[PDB]
Amino acid sequence: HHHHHSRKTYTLTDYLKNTYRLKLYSLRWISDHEYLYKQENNILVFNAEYGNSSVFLENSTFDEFGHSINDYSISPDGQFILLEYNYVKQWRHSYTASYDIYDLNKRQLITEERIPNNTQWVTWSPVGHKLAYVWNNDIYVKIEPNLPSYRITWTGKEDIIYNGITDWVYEEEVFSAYSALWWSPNGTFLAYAQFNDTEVPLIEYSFYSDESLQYPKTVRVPYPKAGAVNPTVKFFVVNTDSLSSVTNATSIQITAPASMLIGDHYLCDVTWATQERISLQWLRRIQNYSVMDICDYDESSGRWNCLVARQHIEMSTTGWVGRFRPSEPHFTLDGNSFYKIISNEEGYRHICYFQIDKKDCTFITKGTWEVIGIEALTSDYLYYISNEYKGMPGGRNLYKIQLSDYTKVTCLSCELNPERCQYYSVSFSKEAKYYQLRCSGPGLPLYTLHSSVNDKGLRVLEDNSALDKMLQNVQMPSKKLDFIILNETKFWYQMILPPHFDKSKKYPLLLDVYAGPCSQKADTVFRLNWATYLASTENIIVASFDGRGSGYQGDKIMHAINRRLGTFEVEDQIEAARQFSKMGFVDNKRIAIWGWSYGGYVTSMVLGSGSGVFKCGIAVAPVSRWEYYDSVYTERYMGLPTPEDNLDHYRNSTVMSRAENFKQVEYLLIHGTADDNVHFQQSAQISKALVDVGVDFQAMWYTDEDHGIASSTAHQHIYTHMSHFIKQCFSLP
Amino acid sequence: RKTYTLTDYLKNTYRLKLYSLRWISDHEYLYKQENNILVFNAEYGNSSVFLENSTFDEFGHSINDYSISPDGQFILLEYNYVKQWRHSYTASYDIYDLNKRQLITEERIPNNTQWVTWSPVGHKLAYVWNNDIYVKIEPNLPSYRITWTGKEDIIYNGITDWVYEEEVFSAYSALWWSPNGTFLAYAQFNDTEVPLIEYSFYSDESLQYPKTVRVPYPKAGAVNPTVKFFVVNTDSLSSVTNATSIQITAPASMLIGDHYLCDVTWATQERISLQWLRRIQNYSVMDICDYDESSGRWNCLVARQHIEMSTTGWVGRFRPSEPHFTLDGNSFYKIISNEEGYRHICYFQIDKKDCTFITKGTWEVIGIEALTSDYLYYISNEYKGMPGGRNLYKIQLSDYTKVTCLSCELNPERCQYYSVSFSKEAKYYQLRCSGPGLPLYTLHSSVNDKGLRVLEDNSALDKMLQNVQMPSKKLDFIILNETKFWYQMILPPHFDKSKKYPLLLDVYAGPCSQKADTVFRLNWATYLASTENIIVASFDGRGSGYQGDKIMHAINRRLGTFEVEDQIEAARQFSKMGFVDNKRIAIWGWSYGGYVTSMVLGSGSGVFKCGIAVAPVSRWEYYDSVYTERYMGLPTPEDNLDHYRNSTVMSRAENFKQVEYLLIHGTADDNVHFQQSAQISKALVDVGVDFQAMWYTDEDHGIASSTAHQHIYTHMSHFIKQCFSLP
Ligand SMILES: *[C@@H]1O[C@H](CO)[C@@H](O[C@@H]2O[C@H](CO)[C@@H](O)[C@H](O)[C@H]2NC(C)=O)[C@H](O)[C@H]1NC(C)=O
Ligand SMILES: Cn1c(=O)cc(N2CCC[C@@H](N)C2)n(Cc2ccccc2C#N)c1=O
Ligand SMILES: Cn1c(=O)cc(N2CCC[C@@H](N)C2)n(Cc2ccccc2C#N)c1=O
Repeated sequence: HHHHHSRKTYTLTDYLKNTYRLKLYSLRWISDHEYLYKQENNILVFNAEYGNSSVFLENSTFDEFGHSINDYSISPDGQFILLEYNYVKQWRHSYTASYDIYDLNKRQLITEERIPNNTQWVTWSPVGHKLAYVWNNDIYVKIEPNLPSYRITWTGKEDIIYNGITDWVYEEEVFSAYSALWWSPNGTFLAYAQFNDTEVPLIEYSFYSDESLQYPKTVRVPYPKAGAVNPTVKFFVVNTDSLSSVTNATSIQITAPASMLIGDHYLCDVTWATQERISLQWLRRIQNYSVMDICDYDESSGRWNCLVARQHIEMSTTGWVGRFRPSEPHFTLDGNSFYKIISNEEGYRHICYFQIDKKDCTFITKGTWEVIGIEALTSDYLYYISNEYKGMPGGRNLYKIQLSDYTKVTCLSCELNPERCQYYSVSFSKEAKYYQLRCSGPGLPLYTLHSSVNDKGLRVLEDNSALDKMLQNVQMPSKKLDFIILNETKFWYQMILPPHFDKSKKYPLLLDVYAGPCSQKADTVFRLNWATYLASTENIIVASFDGRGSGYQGDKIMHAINRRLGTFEVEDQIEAARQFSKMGFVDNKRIAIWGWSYGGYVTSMVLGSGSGVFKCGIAVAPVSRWEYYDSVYTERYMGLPTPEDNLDHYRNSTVMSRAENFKQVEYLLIHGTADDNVHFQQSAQISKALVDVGVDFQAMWYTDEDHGIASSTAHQHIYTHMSHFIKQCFSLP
Repeated sequence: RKTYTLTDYLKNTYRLKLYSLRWISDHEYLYKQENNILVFNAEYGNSSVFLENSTFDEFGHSINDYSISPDGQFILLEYNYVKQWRHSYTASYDIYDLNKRQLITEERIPNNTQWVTWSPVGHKLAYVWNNDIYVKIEPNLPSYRITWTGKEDIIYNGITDWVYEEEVFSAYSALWWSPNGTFLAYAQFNDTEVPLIEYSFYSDESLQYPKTVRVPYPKAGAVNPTVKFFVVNTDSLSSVTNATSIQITAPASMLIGDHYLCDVTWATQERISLQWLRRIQNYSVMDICDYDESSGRWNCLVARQHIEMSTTGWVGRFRPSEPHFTLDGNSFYKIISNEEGYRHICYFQIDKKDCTFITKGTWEVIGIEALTSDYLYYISNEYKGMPGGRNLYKIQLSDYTKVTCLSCELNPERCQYYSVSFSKEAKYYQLRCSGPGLPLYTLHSSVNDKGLRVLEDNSALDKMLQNVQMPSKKLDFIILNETKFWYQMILPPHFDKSKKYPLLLDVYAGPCSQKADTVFRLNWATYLASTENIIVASFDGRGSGYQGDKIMHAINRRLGTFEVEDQIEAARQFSKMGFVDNKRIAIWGWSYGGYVTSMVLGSGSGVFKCGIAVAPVSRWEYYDSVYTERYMGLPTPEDNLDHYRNSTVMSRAENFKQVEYLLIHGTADDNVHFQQSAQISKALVDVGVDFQAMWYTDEDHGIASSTAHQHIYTHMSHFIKQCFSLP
């Protein structure tokens, strides 16, 4: 006699075997009215207005191909499909692959002049079917799919010269992409960055590979640690229409402004404005100063000209520029002005409207909230995501502002489903006539289609009802999203609360931490994760706290840890736990902390703080000292580890110096051996320091795993392993 | 009423006193009385301060070690010691003139010297620096450069490369002076095509970017170093012309393929013996090479080659034994296995193939220790048929049936494990008894074999151990298939056989291993037995040594089979003993023992709850050629590839679901590469096995840093205690 009461919990196996699956609705806009979607491996084309679909491309087309196709890409004109196979992952975004081109009209594979194996990047022009690809660090262009390539660059050299692709740090920390190729709107010009790593030092580490490898391999990666010599960058633009088979291509260099060339600098943004106008943003190595160049194409010269009167300066007195880099501009059609997120006089990030020839911009939004991103720009409206609604920094809604009247702002997503939907992102059609809304929480994910004409809902794309159905009799956790006042400042936290939560009880608590610069761990997003299992099955509250340094709440909070990582952010996680225990439903004796990456650093710094608050903790791929980590991320917040700059705090903020204090806690330290991002080195130095003061701890290396510890088997193993560690620390049987 | 704690073991609360002497002549030896160096008269037992503590107060450096020249005119002082591999290191050197009481300051031994050796008589000095050999006739005079080919990681003159150091000579030096020092013989190793093991070295926290260590290291079936052998006449060295080094080429039977130089032994002033081993180590040849005056060359008569081979295994225990030549060098004695497969002393004439065995029986000679004109002195395990006992015997050369046990009856209850140190001409010997009681060091005179005196009786420790509840040791055998197999147990204090104790099986089980013996040890096992009331057992199964080839060769070509099964069976036999908790049996080992532990835990026997593998081999292709191939042959389709593939711990990953595993490894292990454990962990992850792990940053095979040593044992103790439900 169960009486249909929910007696199921969300278990670890549920998480690891993916029993309860979030359905997505992933589309690709090809026009201003149609999109593509995979139904049952068939590519269906969808008419956005009527909802009717036809099979665009059947799954039973490339079976004869003889290869497993990883992905595809259709040319803007709908005439060719790029088939991506032999995918081999490199870093977070980089990979190599083989490519074939299928003629969608002739219905045949192109067999002449095929894109080579081991291609590093491939991209169609934004219109028609021109191809640019990078192979062996050089850029090639095909005007037609079956025609010989034109080689654009002749200088590419493995690990040294990168043409059209980023090196390690630029991929990870600047562009969040491997691509460094930018086609102009109508595909006339192909702009590209060239990176130079000649004197960048190499991180070297063992890769053991399949057990059949007799001798381990040494992987060597140009990787600049804090203060080390950085890659240099050049920028070019080539006219693809004046290419020739008898003469080499002329790439016109756009040099960085003089303000940048006087020291180490970065290219931090490339954005085409018009057919013949490009904007470049450059960044000083000390990342409080950036210059946007705006460069026009001179017809008679065939060259590019950045008038110093169109240079725009963005700088910060309180910190670095932008959230992680200076924001991207959104140009009006004539390219004579643009909209950009910058922080205002109060430190809040808002949309500023700039004329191309004017220093002072006007802010079109304002308030004690922040604009997250500019999503679309038409001649009448600008569409943007912000956390204004209900003054919740961890919410996200789409708004549109009338360009001719800034007092006329409408929220497009706010009232659609207020209880289920408080975290939206958006996908606009080619000229913003339609948009897909994607709501991520706090309810189950919800994908809907809309016409921007009168903002009416067209249809529900995915409502996750099959999962809703599965979860009916599961004892699921809830989320509490709220704030505490500390030094008259709101600080947000979330708690994943076990089912049938009772404030009379004392629960064990796991502090799930990131706490890196511009991090946000308290939000309205619905997640099915390890925290879900721990609350649902193990009755642990999993809490996260956004303290000083956290993002989306202004620079006063964000810039608070400037030049000072390993301080207030660490301090606020500890204080959070004090506050959490003070709420009366937390077991003071069973409070734990864990994090990955920056969160691993904070976990390690907290556990070594001597606070006495935390019983135990798990650091996964943590930073241990800032000199070990990459220059662009680290120097953004820390400056240079030189005696003239910030070496003292580089030295004061290592986890190693806190080793003695680990005698008070139970510690699990986890690192993948092939971690190219935070090097295994970092945890190897933690372990050695812990051994040297005689502190016992738990450790787990993951052979050949990288920063993600993302292999199917390793993912399952680490979470199983951490689960045992937490259950044991909490005396859970 | 106190027990022997982990801290006791870790902090060496209870020391075993040694009596380390180094003989200086046929009746004098040096002893390091703490700060001082004393010369002791072996005759009278009296001492004078040979070298004071504050003599080198003004030195300004920390002296690692000293070394007196044979004639006693000069002392070599060693400092700036930097360990390399197990035997190899670098050091700075000064020579101190004992006749004058001052440091030599001209033509000094360079910094970063790889090896130094005095000639056997007088004060000539040979040394190796930047892989080349230099000789100093006088300590203050310019050194003569012998070799000009030395090159880091590539050409090694007078020093060994990684594999020869670890697996062949158990030493860094490859320099051999003739008895009166006229000739300097040396080997030359060439690692040109030997592939490099590469691993990360993290170093001090201040190192921004890790270093890649790269070491020429042949894994099983890879390209080996090649070896050449040379002899130089140090008496006719010129300061004008280059030294002429006369090559002795390996025999024709060795030059046919890959081979090793495995032994160098001078017979006389002008006769050197060389032993060479084929890469397939079941065939070796001794060369007897004579100096020719009219030639200036060395001649090795083919009719003087002595072959030593094996049909059931490899040659020697770990390598063919060394010959002990008579004074004229026309005959020699060496240990070889007889027709029953037992290792015994055979007497050879230089010019004939047949030798005569001078010892016989179902026990083995461990080593020849000295030969005089009238007696041959050897150590063996004949006494009471105990392969784990060790005694010194003398065989009357004029009559082989006249064998006297010199140590058997000295203190039969306290002392069953002897080693010995004879004086220059064997006039005296020091006996070292390692157990079963507290170690006892005694001086004797060989003319009448009487005891001169007790040197160190370890009474200071005895008085301390009075207060502690100390564990006992049982050494005994079980019968498996009509064969004795020996085991030892470290039993908790006040052992009650009506009580059930958790058991930990301490394993080595490598070929020629012996873990059951009469030696007194203060170790981790001592603490586990004394404080934790855990029985710690070791078992010598098939593959184990000192019991003949039938047992030792049992695992030939078949590593990870019979010696794995025998540890399992031993544990089954220990459970049938009635005082063992069959719910709490664990297994652990280091190196080969890590391999066997892992193999046992992945066997699916169900016998073991848990275990710890420290720096284990995981598959034989990852380990060095010399050791691995000795037993496994080559990992090729036409040799032993199939068993190489069959004998991995990775292939057993699925069975680790039944046990609790701790896998431990130093990241800078040049010997058993971290790779080996990294492959185990990956295989366990791939089948969804949860286990426990620990890397030791920058630690090598020994995991021997004071702090790492303490951390590993503390970590293992918590693991065993948790496995055993011990609070
Ligand atoms: C061995 O090493 C030490 C240190 O490198 C040498 O001593 C130094 O010699 C240099 C010569 O350039 C002087 O500048 C220093 O005054 C010396 N410093 C120390 C620490 O003593 C030494 O000379 C080297 N060679 C030998 C054979 O002694
Ligand atoms: C938890 N988390 C994340 O989820 C994502 C992060 N980032 C933020 C910066 C851009 C990328 N490198 C990803 N970071 C920043 C970071 C700090 C220190 C060491 C490693 C990383 C990384 N990847 C991060 O900490
Ligand atoms: C326990 N133990 C020892 O105590 C000594 C060992 N040896 C025996 C052979 C000569 C040296 N390499 C030392 N070996 C052999 C060995 C087998 C497999 C992997 C590593 C080693 C090592 N050092 C050994 O296992």
